[PDB]
Amino acid sequence: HAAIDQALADAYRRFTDANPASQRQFEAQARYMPGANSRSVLFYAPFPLTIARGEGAALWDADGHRYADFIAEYTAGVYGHSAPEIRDAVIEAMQGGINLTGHNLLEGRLARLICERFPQIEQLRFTNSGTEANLMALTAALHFTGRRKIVVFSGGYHGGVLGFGARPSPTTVPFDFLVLPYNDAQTARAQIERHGPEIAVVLVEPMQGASGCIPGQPDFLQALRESATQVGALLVFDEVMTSRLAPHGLANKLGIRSDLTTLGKYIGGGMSFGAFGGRADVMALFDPRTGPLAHSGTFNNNVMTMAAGYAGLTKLFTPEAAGALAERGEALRARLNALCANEGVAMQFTGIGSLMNAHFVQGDVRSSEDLAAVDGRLRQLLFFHLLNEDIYSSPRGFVVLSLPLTDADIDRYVAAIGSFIGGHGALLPRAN
Amino acid sequence: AIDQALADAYRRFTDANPASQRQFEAQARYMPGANSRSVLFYAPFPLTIARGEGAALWDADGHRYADFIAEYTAGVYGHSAPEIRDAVIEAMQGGINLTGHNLLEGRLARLICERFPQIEQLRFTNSGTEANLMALTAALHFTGRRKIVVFSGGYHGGVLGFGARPSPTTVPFDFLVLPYNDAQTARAQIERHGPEIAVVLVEPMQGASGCIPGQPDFLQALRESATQVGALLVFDEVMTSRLAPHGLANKLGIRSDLTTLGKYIGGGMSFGAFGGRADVMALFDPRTGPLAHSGTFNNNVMTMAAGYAGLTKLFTPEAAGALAERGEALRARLNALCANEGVAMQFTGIGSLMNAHFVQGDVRSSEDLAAVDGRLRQLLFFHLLNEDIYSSPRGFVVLSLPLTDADIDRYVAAIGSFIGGHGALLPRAN
Ligand SMILES: Cc1ncc(COP(=O)(O)O)c(CNOCC(=O)O)c1O
Ligand SMILES: Cc1ncc(COP(=O)(O)O)c(CNOCC(=O)O)c1O
Repeated sequence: HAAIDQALADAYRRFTDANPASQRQFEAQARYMPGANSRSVLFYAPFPLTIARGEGAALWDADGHRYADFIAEYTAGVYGHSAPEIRDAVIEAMQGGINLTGHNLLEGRLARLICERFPQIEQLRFTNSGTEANLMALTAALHFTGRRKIVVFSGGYHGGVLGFGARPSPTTVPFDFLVLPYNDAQTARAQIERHGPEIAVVLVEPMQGASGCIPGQPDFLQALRESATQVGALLVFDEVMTSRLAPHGLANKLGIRSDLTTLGKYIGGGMSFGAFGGRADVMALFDPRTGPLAHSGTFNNNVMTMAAGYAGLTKLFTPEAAGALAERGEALRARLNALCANEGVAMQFTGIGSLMNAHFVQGDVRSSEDLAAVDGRLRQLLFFHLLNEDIYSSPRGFVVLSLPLTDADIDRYVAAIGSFIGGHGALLPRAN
Repeated sequence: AIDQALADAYRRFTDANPASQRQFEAQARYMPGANSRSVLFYAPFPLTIARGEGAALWDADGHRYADFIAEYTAGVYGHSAPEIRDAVIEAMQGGINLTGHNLLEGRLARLICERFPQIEQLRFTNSGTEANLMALTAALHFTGRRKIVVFSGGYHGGVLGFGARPSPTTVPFDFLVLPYNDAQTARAQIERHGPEIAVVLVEPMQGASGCIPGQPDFLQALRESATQVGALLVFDEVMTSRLAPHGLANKLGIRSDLTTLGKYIGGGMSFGAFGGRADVMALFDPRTGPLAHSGTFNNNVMTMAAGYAGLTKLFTPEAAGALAERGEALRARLNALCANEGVAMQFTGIGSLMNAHFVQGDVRSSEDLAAVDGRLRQLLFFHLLNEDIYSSPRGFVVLSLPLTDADIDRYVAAIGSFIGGHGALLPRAN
């Protein structure tokens, strides 16, 4: 314990001494934004690195350190940092004029493409973020059903004002939430049945992202579909992260159909983006000719997003590319798990396809409860260790593949995990 | 008579725009009513906009219009400003989706804090809606209270709209909805529910309800009562921040605890911000504060670059003031014209923002407009299209930097022709 404290203090010091420009920048920025910060996930102690430049799957900090990027804008940056297909589409759109203040020539074609790639989406609308998409989805479900109660799950993350521990987070909007255990099929069935008439919607990630890439089990997710249908509630799949996991998203891979689906991240080509869609009869609430619900938002249909999204999905992150990237991720996750098992350490990587997360526990991880006892200092040691090995990762150990990452890049990550185990044998919890 | 005039307008508009009609029918398949943003829809179908340059727009059928709506105040720079485009290209060449603190966000944060000194610290969001949601969340946690005072006709974003009651799309916070520009009801209700009230949220001029200025005595009553009671005052200046060199609140000399921003501040890119008192913003300091606020595109280099470029090179404080003066002169001409012709018609608002209304007398709240014949607005809208003017269905008129004095003359002229050709349909003054 005292040895871990000491290794961490050493990590902080080396990180500090090697990054004076990032420190200077942090001090200066702290005057105008709380903790110099506009986005909580980007902050880490002692201070976060300022990123100066990006190209392909490479990033450079303010002090000129070059890293292989293994976080890729928290799944939004699947195209890498400098894709010409994206840039040229944005440029052409700007030359056509921006802020066009009307229905445009670009939105319809992106909407079509999305509905075709995700056939469970009969109609959709665009929002400016995943947080907005989920808000609008929940708003629609409450009005469509005439009910107020929303079922969500422990560890669930659905945006800036829609996060949950065992209870709603301090920033979570005061909808009537019923928070149930993730991957507990029996409790879900019972609680949904018991409160049937009150439940407007069951909102769930098919794999939880923020909580640590925790796959939703077949039985649990089928139970949610059956229970919701039973009591007359809408099932909403949050596929903001999860849609990239297979050629047509994770829900379709699993064979489960939700009433509504929310999207975000990469679908806007790396531009600000969200969307909510599903059954045409639910979406009809927003049909301005006949529906009772209004949904405005200044930048909903902006030409930059509309252009960059269509370019990205058609030229780069195609359904086939999504399958192929998922294959690489599975291969990677298997190598990492075999390594951890072989070295006898209480360490694993959980996830699906091109998304995984480091965890310092032995055994099956089925919910965030299984990670409650974990020593958070261990994640930090790994993060700083990866920086030393020219790898830019997430503080939470969230590993995210992007298209430009080479097989050699992947090898470097595996080697870095290996050197981490071998350097910290005295410090890491044992498997048994 | 009005029914027939409206049917004729629909016919004329339909026949002149078949490509827009065809685009609409095809788009209706994948988006409800072909639509992703409600304000953009109007009957019988909305124009598809194909191109923009300066303060000009082209529809799918090739018509060129002078632009008098300008992305609902967001498009203050026009549709093709080189300073914005060059700044965005520059940022893209340095790489996008940078996944961390970057070199551009601090410049823009400092700029906002300096130009709007009521903002000591801020955080960026992806829209005005998020900014308002985050500010409300901050206020509730800071005060430890639940009740939120808002005003009828108030619009604060997609899930924060109010008539006399919250709109069906509004998040179920504990809202107390009060009449706009009613100082006596505001004072009595705020004191009655004092210890429960975390926050008073108000636009210093209501936008969506029809450019209705908040009266000084009313807005001061809000500041006074909020302070008296221990509630935070939040000014929603998403629209209103453009109205003076340092925003409307500063023009009026009133200081809110928090301010929300949006629209043009991100240079034409997706943008929102909330900020104010450093001690309230401390709740979000990741080092010591209990509140978390992520959001993947919050600090994106595109927005950071365009925002800084627009605010330093184009829509400077001086430019904001000059545009407001041109707006004041336009509104005065329009009101003189309407009074001249004896019609029950007027333009309300401040500076570069105004709104057509078919009533006589003082417009103080949405109640004053409840009984207006909506067909007159449509008639005006279609008439302006005929005169190659692109405005909003609701009669919202928005100035932008590239609009020439000759463009503005055309707008006045077109209202003149509107009055003179529809004199038999318009309500009379007195
Ligand atoms: C005072 C005020 N606050 C907040 C807002 C919300 O800002 P945003 O649309 O960026 O969420 C708006 C306007 N939002 O406009 C809708 C549209 O033009 O489609 C607003 O007027
Ligand atoms: C399942 C899910 N839904 C919704 C969201 C929220 O989407 P958005 O951040 O676009 O509001 C997220 C992730 N948002 O990440 C925060 C950040 O990277 O700063 C998400 O994982």
